[PDB]
Amino acid sequence: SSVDILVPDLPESVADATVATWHKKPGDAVVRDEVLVEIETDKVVLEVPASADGILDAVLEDEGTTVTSRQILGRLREGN
Repeated sequence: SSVDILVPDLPESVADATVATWHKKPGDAVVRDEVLVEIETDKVVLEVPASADGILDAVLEDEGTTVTSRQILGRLREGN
C-alpha cells in the first residue's frame, strides 16, 4: 500500500515531461490531501495530489526524473 501516483493528466501532447519538484519530505504523513508534485509537460506542469499517507518511501521520479502523461512518479505510502 503506497501512494501509487502517476501522470494521467495527458492533456493534448505526449512530448515527455519532467518532475519539476515534489513537495513530500522523506517519509511524511499527510491526511485528506497529499503532495502535489509539479512535472513539466511542455509549459503545462500538472500536479500529483495523493489522498493520505504520502510517507515518501519510494519516489522513482525524484524531481527531474523523465516522465510523461501515463508514466508513474513513484510510490510512497498508503492504507485502506
